Amino acid sequence: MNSVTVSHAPYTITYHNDWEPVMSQLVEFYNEVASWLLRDETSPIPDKFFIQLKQPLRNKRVCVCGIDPYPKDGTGVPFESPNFTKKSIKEIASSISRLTGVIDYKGYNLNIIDGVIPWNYYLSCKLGETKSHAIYWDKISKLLLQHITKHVSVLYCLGKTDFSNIRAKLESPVTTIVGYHPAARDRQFEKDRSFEIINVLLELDNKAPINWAQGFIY
Amino acid sequence: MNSVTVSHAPYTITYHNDWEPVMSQLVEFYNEVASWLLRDETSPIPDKFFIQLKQPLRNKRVCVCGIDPYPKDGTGVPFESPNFTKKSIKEIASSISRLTGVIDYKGYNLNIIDGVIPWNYYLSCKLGETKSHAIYWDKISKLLLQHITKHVSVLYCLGKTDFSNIRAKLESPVTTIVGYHPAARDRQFEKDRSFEIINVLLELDNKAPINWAQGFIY
Repeated sequence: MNSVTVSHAPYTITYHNDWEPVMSQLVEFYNEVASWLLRDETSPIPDKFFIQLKQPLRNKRVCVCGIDPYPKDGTGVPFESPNFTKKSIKEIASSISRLTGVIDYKGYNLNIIDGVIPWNYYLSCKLGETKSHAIYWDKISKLLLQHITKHVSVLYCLGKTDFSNIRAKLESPVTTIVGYHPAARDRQFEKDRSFEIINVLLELDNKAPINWAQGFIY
Repeated sequence: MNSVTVSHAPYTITYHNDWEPVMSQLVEFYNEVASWLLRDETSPIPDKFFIQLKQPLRNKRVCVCGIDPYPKDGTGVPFESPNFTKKSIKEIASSISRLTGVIDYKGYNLNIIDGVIPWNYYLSCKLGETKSHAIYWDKISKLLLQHITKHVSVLYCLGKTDFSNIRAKLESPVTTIVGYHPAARDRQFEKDRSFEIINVLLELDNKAPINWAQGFIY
């Protein structure tokens, strides 16, 4: 329910209390960097950069992480495609379809699953250009994900090349799976079994499995 | 297939070629520590410290790991007991018995199972005293276990407090199960299902499951 003020837009970052220990450095890092990322039209729009910090962490046990938001139409919620038009979320839905048995669905959202926090490593990109805002988010991205890894039990990063070394230089002993990106060659995400692997790993850490079918929209 | 020399007992170390990239550093690290180890009566006897290094690595997909050798009668082969007298191995055998359904047996050896390498983290202890040579093996143990984790896909560690922060310094993408010690109180190892979970993880990673009944001696 709290909010701190930055000096570049969105000027205000409203956050859940679970994010308090980090919010201080976020202001320092953001004010040093914002002017570069605000130069271009961004995905998402700046008023949506940080709306994911409204999500509690205490109840989360898995983090599903992609490298940066969609090249276009980023909503401020990682992976979200309201009208179910984006490939990655469509492919994620297909895997969960073949796992759970649900075939009749109109959409899928990772932001409505208990114990799961969808996350973008970088929080913005120049419109239509993936990873364009990497060097700008660099410090912030490390800062924020480290805080997430203090709460979650399993970190699931999508993209072998994307999360190549970043997961190792993250500096946490959190169980991590680096699976294929939904856009990978030779149907590698379709063969990918990470969602099944997550639930097995969670049982080892004495945590309840993720009900992946909860993301479905009818 | 080859052999290297050291300044202290056992003076000669025969190793499988899969260990080669690590043998150079082993000789160096051993030469600066051996005197601490050979000062006491050790389990196993110095001529048996490295006999597990004759085991190949490429064909191994599971590592079953204990903290150090048996307080007494250590053979150099981790977990092994010639006359089936040791508590750890008998409890391990009982666990495998209740899974596979095999009821009649005279012994059990983890060394004779395809795709499994039994491993003692520290390679010796002062006769009778568990974990007494921990700091002397530290550098070597980390070195060797990291080389092991570059081959196997699931690392199974037995002992909750023993492997607490030895998991925290993972520095490896390897799936790690830290299960109960066979000698744990209140029948915790009997209820422990890690042996089942290993094959489930192996099947998810697209690897041949472990046939555990190969360990039996009749």
